[PDB]
Amino acid sequence: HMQQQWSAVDNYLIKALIPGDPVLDRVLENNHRAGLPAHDVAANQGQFLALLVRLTQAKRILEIGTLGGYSTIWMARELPADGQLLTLEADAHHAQVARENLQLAGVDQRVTLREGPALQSLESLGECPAFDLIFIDADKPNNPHYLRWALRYSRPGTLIIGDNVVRDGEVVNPQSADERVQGVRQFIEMMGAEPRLTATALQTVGTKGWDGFTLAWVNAA
Amino acid sequence: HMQQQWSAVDNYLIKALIPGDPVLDRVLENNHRAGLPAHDVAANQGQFLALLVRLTQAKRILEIGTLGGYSTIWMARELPADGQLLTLEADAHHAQVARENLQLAGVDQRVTLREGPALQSLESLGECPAFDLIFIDADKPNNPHYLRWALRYSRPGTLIIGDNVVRDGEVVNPQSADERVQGVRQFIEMMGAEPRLTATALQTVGTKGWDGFTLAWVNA
Repeated sequence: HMQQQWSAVDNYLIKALIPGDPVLDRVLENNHRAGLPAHDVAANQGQFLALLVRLTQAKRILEIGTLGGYSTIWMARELPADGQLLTLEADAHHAQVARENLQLAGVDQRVTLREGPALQSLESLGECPAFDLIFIDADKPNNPHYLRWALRYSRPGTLIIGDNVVRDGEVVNPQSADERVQGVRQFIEMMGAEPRLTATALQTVGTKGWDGFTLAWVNAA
Repeated sequence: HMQQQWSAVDNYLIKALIPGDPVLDRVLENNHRAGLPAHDVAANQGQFLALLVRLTQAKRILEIGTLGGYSTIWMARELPADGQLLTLEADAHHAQVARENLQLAGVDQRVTLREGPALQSLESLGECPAFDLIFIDADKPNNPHYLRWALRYSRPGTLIIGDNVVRDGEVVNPQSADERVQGVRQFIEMMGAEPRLTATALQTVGTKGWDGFTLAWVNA
């Protein structure tokens, strides 16, 4: 009932505002063909991320959770010639598919894909310069750990985005047995209690159903 | 059922993320006392607008549709010392409540409120500098005209925000009798046709129910 309406509105809005893109179409076709979980963002969400790159004037982006590289491509296209996007993927099959999509989209020079446990990769960064934009959407149970590393590699004005935080409403459940819910709640609470962050969250609907995301600006200490 | 879930999720997120603000509470209470239509953004939406001010590093903001000044305050608090927010409000009663609220919140010095028909005010500006952020949430029938003016007073990198574009699903109707819906449709289709804009839109839910907004970056 509500879903058909959300989809209809998304269809109208997306067709009106966002131009057709042959390479992005092919990226999504590749993901489905490879049998990946369909966790790709909707086109309007991708364009939103691209606008966040423009707004931050990002030259350095960190993405936690590559999947097939759909979000990666939306962001990476907006980087300057000397820009870099580091993206982390644990799954070998996802990394393989993502590598192919990065090449197809012509962003494989700007993007560095590090395959392995995301935390292992984060622990190995060493004296890395701060990132300008950080996108978090991997294994939810470890969300609070990702936030800690995000803060470590931030500067004043860095934007941190946390996707998929609503969990079909279960985010409000303080006694959930779901580690993904526990991780998201720890993440949100950590964020709210951190003076170095000014944060908000928006619930969204559309073709991908009911969900939401956090957006946090890093304050000067 | 769905609404109660959206409300519970909003209540959780807002309480977790956004510090209590007795002054903003009072602004909202003032709006209700004056009998204003309850069209104020939710607190998470207000904080979003405030982050957009930080992201654009805005020094000049244009808001079309003041109401009680609730969103005006969220934005104006983020302006630097040399910052200015121009807000346009056609309703005399609304303008008076808004002035009171801006003064209460201690931001009136950062805000110029121009009372009168918005289009007339926009016609009056002449050769002023561009705005860094532009927020459109007034009379929907006039949206297409507001966008033309917004473009006129833009620079490359200006962000244009159009709030309340979903019209509870009726935005999809190719032939509705509502002037608000047809205004929003012309606005969206005008936005999509303009190569000087890179636009998107997001549908939102929460305590204010189902709605959505557009976000457009002005190209060089």
